[PDB]
Amino acid sequence: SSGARVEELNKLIQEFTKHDQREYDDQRALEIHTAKDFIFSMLGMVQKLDQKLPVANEYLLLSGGVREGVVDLDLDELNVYARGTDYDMDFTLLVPALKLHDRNQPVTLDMRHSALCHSWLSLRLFDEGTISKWKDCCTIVDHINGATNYFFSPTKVADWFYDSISIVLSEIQKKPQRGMPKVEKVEKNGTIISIILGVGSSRMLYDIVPVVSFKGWPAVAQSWLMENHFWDGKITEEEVISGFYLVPACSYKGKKDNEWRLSFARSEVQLKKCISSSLMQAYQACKAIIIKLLSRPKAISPYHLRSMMLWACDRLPANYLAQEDYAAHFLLGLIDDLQHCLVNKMCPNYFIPQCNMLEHLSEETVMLHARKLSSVRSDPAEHLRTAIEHVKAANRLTLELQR
Repeated sequence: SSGARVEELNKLIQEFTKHDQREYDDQRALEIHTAKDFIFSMLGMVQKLDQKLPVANEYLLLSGGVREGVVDLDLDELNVYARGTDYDMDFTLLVPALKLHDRNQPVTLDMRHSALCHSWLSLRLFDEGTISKWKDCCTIVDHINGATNYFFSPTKVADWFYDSISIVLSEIQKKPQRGMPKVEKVEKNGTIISIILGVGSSRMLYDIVPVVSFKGWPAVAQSWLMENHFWDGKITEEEVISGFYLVPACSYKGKKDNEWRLSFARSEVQLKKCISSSLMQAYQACKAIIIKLLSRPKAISPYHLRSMMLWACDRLPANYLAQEDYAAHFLLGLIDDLQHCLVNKMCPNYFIPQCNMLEHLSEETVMLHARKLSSVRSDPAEHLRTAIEHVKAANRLTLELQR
């Protein structure tokens, strides 16, 4: 009976959730806060070194690392960090290097050489102090006629952001080490700076990302404001559409030195309050299954799976999403969606639906993942049973170091 197959997945999804959820005691909670406090003070000292970072800055801390697909970043060409082996808890931190207003969108966002969901950032119309403050981090474009333009470069900013962190941390290393978190690793992986801190028994991974902060909602995502979504009535619209980000990632066509990617990372944090726990549990189970065998050569990012999980919140009324016994049906629905998107090489962005997030995949690689997915679809409980063992093994690796 197919009802017996549903109960088996419901049991495995519930068992997977038991070992996947992070529960910290009072000791681990202080170890995490001490590491976060050191990161925040480090960024404060980075602002004191070069007066480039804003004096009044607002960071965005997320519970997962970049390689876990928490933000729309290009996960390819990123070295792999294993939980329990290299870190015990992972985090990503968006550090705004610039703060702009809603009125500054049509005059600073240059999207004439960029695909959808991407843009250049023109600093031409800023005051002379800001232009001179970021002149070394911009792509200067001189013209025979017309004003010289300054495009905020994601590459130059990342190198400066990494050098500033390296300088601040190197000075702290000279002074005696008492009460300071032992820095396990400092690496510049593309436009991402990864720091592993050792505070007590646990190790913390922080993927710090240099970001451009914007106030208001993107003009290219205007249509997303014109339909009633699932969060309508459960959370206030002001908390969702109050701002967006520019993440240092380019499209497969754009210029790596000039192009940013629009990120709705803080809109999704507010939307997580409305997503049902059952659909969320199936998402975490589906993520632990596919990202293993669907990562090479061109990985399908967990953010691609997060978008489909978000798409499933609107196309689907709250009734079927509410009942907890339908967790197996949610996991299979995400697998069927991950099949349809691969077959047509089409995965629309949840906030900018006309943006295809799979246009960078070749026809060969997307067919290979579709054949690998058919083996997962035919036996979803077995791939989930293996994913539970990978989480239990990582939970004992972290515990062995804490013990």
